[PDB]
Parts: sequence; C-alpha cells; structure tokens
Amino acid sequence: TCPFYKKIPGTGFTVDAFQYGVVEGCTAYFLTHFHSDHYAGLSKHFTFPVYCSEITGNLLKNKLHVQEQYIHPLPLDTECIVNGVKVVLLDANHCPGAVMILFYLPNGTVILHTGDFRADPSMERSLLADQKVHMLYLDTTYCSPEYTFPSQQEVIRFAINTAFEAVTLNPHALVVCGTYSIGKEKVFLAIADVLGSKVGMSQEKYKTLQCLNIPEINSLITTDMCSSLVHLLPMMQINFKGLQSHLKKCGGKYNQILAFRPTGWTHSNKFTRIADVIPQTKGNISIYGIPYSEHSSYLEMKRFVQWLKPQKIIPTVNVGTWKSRSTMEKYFREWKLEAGY
Ligand code: NI
Repeated sequence: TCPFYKKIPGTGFTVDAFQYGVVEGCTAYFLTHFHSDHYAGLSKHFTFPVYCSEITGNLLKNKLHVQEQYIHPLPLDTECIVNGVKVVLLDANHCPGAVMILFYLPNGTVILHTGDFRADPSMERSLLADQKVHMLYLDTTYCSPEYTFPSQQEVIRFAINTAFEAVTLNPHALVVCGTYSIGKEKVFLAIADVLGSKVGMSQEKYKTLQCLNIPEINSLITTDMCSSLVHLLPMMQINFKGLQSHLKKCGGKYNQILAFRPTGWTHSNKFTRIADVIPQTKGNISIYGIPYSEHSSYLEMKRFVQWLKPQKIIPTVNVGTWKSRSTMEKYFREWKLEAGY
C-alpha cells in the first residue's frame, strides 16, 4: 500500500509510487528522476501514464523498455495542464533529468514536491519566486547539523588537481572512477578532460550515458577501453582486490591505479577539510573517498525552507523511525521561529 507522503491530495496524482501495484484512484503517476528507489516497479508491462522530464523519459524507454505511448515528457520551467491541473517541472540540481514538481490545486492550494534535490540560491529566482507555497514535500536526507560537506566545485577542483599531479609524475598510471547509478558524471568527465582522454566504460554504461542530453558527449566517452586512461567501473569493484584484478586485464599498459569513490557524506567530514583528504593505499593502488553530494547539506536546506516559508512541511526521507521524525520536526520549528513565518 502506497504511503500518504507519496500522494497529492485533491488530485488523481502520485509521486515516485510504482512499487504498490495499481494505486486506487491514481490517474497519473509522476517520476521525479531515474534512481532505483524511486522508479522501483516500472518495466515494459506498465500501462498507466507516467509524467517526467525528457531525460527521464529517454531512460524509461531505452533502459526499462516502457512503451512510448505511456511516457509523457514535459519541458521544464513551463506551465502545463495534466488531467485538468496546472503543473510545472523545475530543475532539482540532483542527477540528470531530476525535477521538482509544483502543483496548482483546483481549490487554490499550491504544493511543491522537491523529489531528491540539492538546494541552491539559484532556485530563489525560478518560477517559485512568484507565489506562495502552502505545502512542501521535502527531501530531508541530511536534515541534521552534523551534515556538512564542501561545494561541488571545490570537490571537483580537488579531484582534477589530484589526478593531473599523479599522471604527470607517472604516465603509466590509470585512473578509475566508481559508479552505480546516474549522477555525479562531473567527477569522471572533469578528470578525463584535464588528462586529454575519453572515458572508457562498459556498453551498458555507455548506453545509459547516451540518454542524458549531455553536450558533445560522443567527444567525451567510449567503449574502447584500450584507447582511454580514465576507466569507469561498478562501485563494488572499487577496493584493493577489484582494482588489482582490473590492472591485470590492462596487459602491462599500466603499473599504478589511482581510484575515486564519490560518496555522499562520511564522518571524516566532521574533522577533515577537502584540502586535507588522503587516500588509502596498498602497494601501487590508491583509493580516495570524495564527498561529492547531490543532496542538500543541512545549511543549504535550512536556507531554502526559510526563504520559501511553507505553511506545512512533509518529509519524504528518514520517515521510518520516531527518533528521526522527532529530530526533523524540532529543526522545522527552530527554523520557523528564527525566521518569523
Ligand atoms: Ni536520488
């Protein structure tokens, strides 16, 4: 049974609710972004209308084989009418194709569902700025003050300089980057660009990246591993055993691996600055964990909510424990009292 916080009252609508079978009274199923916890349940046999971004619709069609007739892509930043209700899709600053959804209810209520997002001050000048929002369905993944991490730009700077230094010192070093889903493509694209290489990867990964509308992509990626000095691998293979095994397969082209694991937050963030990060090393293999987040930090979240001034907040993440729920409700009340709404 679909939980309440995936339902949009006063509509026939659900958000990211594909694992519950046929939801009673749902006339249109919205998908915020192509991540498995959200899409769970979609497949080629789905016969209800799905509303999403153009990128998300590319992935539904090519990766999950949903039939075209049921995929309804919408342009961003544009007022659209779906089953007699006005909606707008906004960029979520999450993974490619990820959106927030504004719903304009027939009774005058205005609802924002953030899906998964990284709040940014640039959002304060989207179509949100022009009207009041009564209810906010909020991505609360890192809704606690201990969650700090750097900007995405500083993290990319760290990785570029790290990889460029290592490979200039040793031209026979291979760089490997871990991946398990879409998002965080900047990590491996930025590194390959500084090294003047393409990024090499499996045919299944190449296919997924071809759905994303990234400019000049045929110039940046490839399935020819032999021609590339930045390789992508499954995240599970980013360990000493997996990387040694991969270095065997490269046929004496390389004698050193430098690898990156983009994580979200890790407790080394409560002590260490990005500048100060060090790898784990064993022989000729080094592994850096880098805190490249596609979710709001605590401070970024607080600023967005205090700017938006919603009347009611409904969390969509960390909802399974009473301790988590109680913690989030405390911060929401603090924020409301400090800002005065
Ligand atoms: Ni996500």
